[PDB]
Amino acid sequence: MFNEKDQLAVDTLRALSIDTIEKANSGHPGLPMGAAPMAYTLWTRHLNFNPQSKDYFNRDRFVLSAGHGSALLYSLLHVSGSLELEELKQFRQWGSKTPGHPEYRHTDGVEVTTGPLGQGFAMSVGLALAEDHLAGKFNKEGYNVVDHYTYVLASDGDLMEGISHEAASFAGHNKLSKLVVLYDSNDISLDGELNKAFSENTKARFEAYGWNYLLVKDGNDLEEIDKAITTAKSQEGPTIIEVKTTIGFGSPNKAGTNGVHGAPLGEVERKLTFENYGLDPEKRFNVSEEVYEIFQNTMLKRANEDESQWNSLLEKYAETYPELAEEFKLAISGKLPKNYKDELPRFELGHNGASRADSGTVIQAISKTVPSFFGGSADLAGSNKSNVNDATDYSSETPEGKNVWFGVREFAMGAAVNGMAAHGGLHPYGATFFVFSDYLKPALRLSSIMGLNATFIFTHDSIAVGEDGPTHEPIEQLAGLRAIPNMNVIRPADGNETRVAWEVALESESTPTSLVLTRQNLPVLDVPEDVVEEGVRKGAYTVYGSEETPEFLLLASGSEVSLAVEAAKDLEKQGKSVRVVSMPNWNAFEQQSEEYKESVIPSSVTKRVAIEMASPLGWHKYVGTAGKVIAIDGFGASAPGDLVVEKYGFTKENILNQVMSLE
Amino acid sequence: MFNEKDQLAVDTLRALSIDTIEKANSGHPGLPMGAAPMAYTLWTRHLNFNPQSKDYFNRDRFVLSAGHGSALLYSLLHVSGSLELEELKQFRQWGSKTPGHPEYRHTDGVEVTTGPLGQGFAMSVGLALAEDHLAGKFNKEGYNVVDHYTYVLASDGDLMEGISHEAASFAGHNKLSKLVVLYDSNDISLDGELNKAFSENTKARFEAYGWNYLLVKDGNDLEEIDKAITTAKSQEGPTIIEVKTTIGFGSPNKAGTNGVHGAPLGEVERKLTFENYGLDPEKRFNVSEEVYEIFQNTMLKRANEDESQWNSLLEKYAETYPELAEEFKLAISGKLPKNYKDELPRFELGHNGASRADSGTVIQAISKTVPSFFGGSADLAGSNKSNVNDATDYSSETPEGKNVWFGVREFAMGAAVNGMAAHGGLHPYGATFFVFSDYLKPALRLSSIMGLNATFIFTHDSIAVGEDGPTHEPIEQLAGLRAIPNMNVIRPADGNETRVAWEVALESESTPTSLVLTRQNLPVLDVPEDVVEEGVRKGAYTVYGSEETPEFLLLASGSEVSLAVEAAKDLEKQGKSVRVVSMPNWNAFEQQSEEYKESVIPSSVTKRVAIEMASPLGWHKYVGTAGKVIAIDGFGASAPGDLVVEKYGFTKENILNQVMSL
Ligand SMILES: Cc1ncc(C[n+]2csc(CCOP(=O)(O)OP(=O)(O)O)c2C)c(N)n1
Ligand SMILES: Cc1ncc(C[n+]2csc(CCOP(=O)(O)OP(=O)(O)O)c2C)c(N)n1
Ligand SMILES: [Mg+2]
Ligand SMILES: [Mg+2]
Repeated sequence: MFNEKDQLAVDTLRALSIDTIEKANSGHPGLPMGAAPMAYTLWTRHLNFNPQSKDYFNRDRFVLSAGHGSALLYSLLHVSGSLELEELKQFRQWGSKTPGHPEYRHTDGVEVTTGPLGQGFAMSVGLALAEDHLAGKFNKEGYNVVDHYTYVLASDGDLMEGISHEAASFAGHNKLSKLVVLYDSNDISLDGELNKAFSENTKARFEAYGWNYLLVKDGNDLEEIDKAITTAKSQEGPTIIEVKTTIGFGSPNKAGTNGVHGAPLGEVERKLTFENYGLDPEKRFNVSEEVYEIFQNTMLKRANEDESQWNSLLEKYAETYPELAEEFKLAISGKLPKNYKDELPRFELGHNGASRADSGTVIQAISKTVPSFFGGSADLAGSNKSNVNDATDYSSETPEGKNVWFGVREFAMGAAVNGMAAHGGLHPYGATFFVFSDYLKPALRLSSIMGLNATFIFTHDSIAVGEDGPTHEPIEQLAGLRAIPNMNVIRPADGNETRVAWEVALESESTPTSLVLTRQNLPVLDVPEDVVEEGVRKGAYTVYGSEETPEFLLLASGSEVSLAVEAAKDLEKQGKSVRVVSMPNWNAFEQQSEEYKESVIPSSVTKRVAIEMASPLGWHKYVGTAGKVIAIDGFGASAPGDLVVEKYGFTKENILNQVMSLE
Repeated sequence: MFNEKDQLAVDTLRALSIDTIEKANSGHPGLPMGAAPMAYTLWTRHLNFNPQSKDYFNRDRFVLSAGHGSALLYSLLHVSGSLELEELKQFRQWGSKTPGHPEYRHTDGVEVTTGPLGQGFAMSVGLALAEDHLAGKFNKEGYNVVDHYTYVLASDGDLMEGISHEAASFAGHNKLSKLVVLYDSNDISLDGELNKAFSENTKARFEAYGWNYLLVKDGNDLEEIDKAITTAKSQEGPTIIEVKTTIGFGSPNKAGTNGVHGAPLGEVERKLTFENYGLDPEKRFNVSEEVYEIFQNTMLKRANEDESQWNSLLEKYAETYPELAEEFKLAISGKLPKNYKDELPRFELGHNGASRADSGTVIQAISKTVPSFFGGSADLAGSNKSNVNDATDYSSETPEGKNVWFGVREFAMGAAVNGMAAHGGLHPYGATFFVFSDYLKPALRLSSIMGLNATFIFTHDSIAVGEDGPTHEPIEQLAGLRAIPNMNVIRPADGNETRVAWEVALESESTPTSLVLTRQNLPVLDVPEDVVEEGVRKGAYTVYGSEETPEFLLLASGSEVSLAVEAAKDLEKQGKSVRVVSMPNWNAFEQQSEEYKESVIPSSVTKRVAIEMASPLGWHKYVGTAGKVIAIDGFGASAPGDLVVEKYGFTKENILNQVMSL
């Protein structure tokens, strides 16, 4: 079913990609040269996607995990009627809609921001996860309201990365059938031939994960690829197709070598490659009207008709199942139920609750009030208290279940939460220990680059963890996460603060949120509720004292705020003026006005002291030149948590000694 | 042959672990109880290890990747004579040599610190890699001076982690035949049963990696395990042995559950369990002298004879290959050849070079002069310029090769560098892009906790990468690394700074070093070489000016130092006093005398300003309440690198405008 016109379209894509890279004198020709046939077959024969109707909720989700092949994607998006030839001509240039690695929200049709290898694949696992769960919740007899595939195009670097192993295990265990991977196997990487570091059977590996495997012997044979995709679509497990291609196909002097991977060909080699393709070298950025026409008559019309039929089905779904239809529209919009906050827990004085336990209570409330809430833990739900006890577990037999068992796969869990957030219809969260945030720190960065409403529960935040030792006690993680732009790192001081931090995490549509929680019982603070909501939303607020300019201004976060307050009292009892300020979220505080910033932390107070059970880094911004920081400068210790905390300076008397000794 | 005395030994190990966890009211009984037979078989019958002579270089290296089974290890170390019973009676207590997870250098005979899952397994891969490379370099005919095995005890969680996939791929591709993994397959995890998140075929997976597979069906059958280990030692690839064990075996009511995984048994269940073991529930911390005798007659005698033969073989080695034996001993001592730095590159005024290129020049000198240098890149050696051009690539056929090809395996690479540092005899190094330093951050943390002389080459450090875009352009990595205790993060300003940075990196016997290098060309500065060598070592030094208190103190790291210098000059000819300061390593500067710190960054100068193409976080410590931080509080952009740098404010004119606005 493939003609010479189809080959003309394929080689047009290749020529376009390399003219783009040639103009920029920057880019990666190899993968776009080698993958153009399978990408063409996918887009024109299967993919239900219109890059113009970029938000069709039942659209197939295609992800290019190999971000360095961005040109190909852009070329595709141009011949499908969403991206101009001028943006291609402005490749890797300032302000362009065609950045070097594909970016979400910047280019229409780019579903997730890719580049860092393996992450696109795991985010695609997350997208398919969201698909299965939403279908399990909403679909009825003859009302397949959620039914679409998840396609990903990956390279050798993707499968050399362990996050691929983690995500593929999770996908095969839960039988995510609508996930299809197209693996460009070119036996070449950046530094040379793949047989220098890689030698393994993708077949046996992925069949051991529970996957289906298909081998395409010639990546240029469009028919073999088409059959592989169709079979993969009719199968019960996740499926990977190892399309065997030659990197830099068409180039005589640079094919099958590392040189074509990430360096421009040059006009000489581009000329010879064009000769091999049967295209005019002298004409640049040329696309035949037949090429545009083919995409118009195949993918675009098919996607339009799928969207139209889905809209009709939904109009009937609203009549037969009205409540579900309203809830589904609210889910797609990402809006939260009105007055959901009104059912969130109120903690009263005399309560001594760990931030993880109070988070668990709030989560019990959120699963009831917000039907889009979805997530789980990395085999630490007993320790993270991230389970909904009134809900079932997600599985192949129970796709509607609202608790996910990610397993000891934290990086993949983060990328999966990111893919779920990119999919839409869900409010996703993932849980682990704060000290193991380091495992998924790349995912977090992508979440902050894309601006995903993903929430990351991190418990066990300090040396108060205790007996589990320095490997399990965080010191430097808060500062690293605070350094990530657009990252809400909220460390609540008590249960009420935890509730408001959850509210921030749910309503933050453009900002990912890490919740840094504790395992030790924290004291509930006598700050009225009004002030807590406002102050957690503004990052830092006064919890004790009325004098804007005092002798002593004590800054604290999380487990320390109560301690700070205690110290304040003693200072007051010896004729010293003092104010105690909680700083749950530094990001929110730096978003506020200079007036509020100087009302909470006047730079006029020279004796400013901060107290945190973490690294000092970043605190001298808020204490000044003549202020002091009481923190942890080394690693932790294996001993009961109270003892470790006391030995590391965080006792009221040592704070008093430090504060009174200062100037 | 296995007597009932061997069974008494195994059950004494179990009882001792249970009692330690009971007294601490903290810890994990499950892995001790279930894997005591296999640990006993390996330690008493195969392991050439004396915990008392913990530094015997040809010892068999054992790693417990399942740190939560700490008690078991401690019990072994107590029956082997290295650890006192009174230490086990202080499990997870302040100042004890028995912390909750195994800690290297804090307890005798713990080869690496574990607890974080998968990292012990990958560090074991790195240990075996060091073994093979040292054997390829030093072993001669009849002089097998490096010939020992690397064993690792691992759990289900170690294999769900992707670092395991990476490291096992590396080990199967490179035929690390002397690596044996014992996999505790209890089909149970912390949150519950393994069938709720995990369903793989370990045999198919690891045989796809290029590994050998063995299945021990009865985890309590010591002879099955003995035969498994003998066969694993005889095979030509890395071997995993799946040992099917019941988690918390011997407990009537808690066995086969996730509850016995991380909670003390309780005294009631303890009594019932001791009855199943045939032990007296009244006696606590009771080891029969038969068990001590078994471990004395087996592992200790054999390990000491092994070491005696090794010492004699080294004495003969020194006669037959003197120079090579002296180099072997210097490598074991962890020392550097004297006057090595004399052969290191010198860059002069008018040199414009990227930190990766001058790095590579230095590296090409180091490998020639420092014979213990070893490392490679994660498929970026062409970019990082970490390749030793005069040398061969490491492989199964050429284990003497000094260039390692890790592939796209950053976390496994950092863990392998750490294992090499632990092994001894190597000066291991790693290389990738700074932005992907996050892929190996957990390994960096353990490098810092353990105090390993590891060196991590991080190139492409700023928004000057350019067209690759925001996901490949570092912003916040510098700050997250600088917060890691015991981590030397060095950002050289020119190539001379890069040479001194490499010297510090190699001479840092107890602190790991991360080198942050630039893709774009940096100009060489007019500071004299002595000032560079002193200042990079002291972490901060003045590169421009003479007045201790000027009107303006410019602070910078790397690419912007020169920028600051130029700005200073213009500032000067608008009638101001300026001093420009380079801060390549904060860890070194904080380590100095306050007198020096005030001489370089005085608190008396109100108008202090920092210029660094990274996050602001951490810089207000040095610019004070009234200073300014010119940095980046957002992500990067895909465009020609110079254009990104200029659009992000890092031109001389924007610095002058903001500085005179202050
Ligand atoms: C985690 C990560 N490490 C490193 C890189 C840099 N990088 C981009 S492409 C590449 C080569 C990997 O080869 P492959 O993906 O097989 O490329 P192909 O030949 O198909 O173009 C590398 C190291 C990256 N993007 N992400
Ligand atoms: C990276 C990381 N994530 C989580 C933990 C904590 N944790 C969760 S499950 C688990 C046990 C994994 O081994 P498993 O096979 O479940 O152990 P067993 O049943 O033999 O005790 C650990 C240590 C950890 N130590 N490191
Ligand atoms: Mg490849
Ligand atoms: Mg287990």
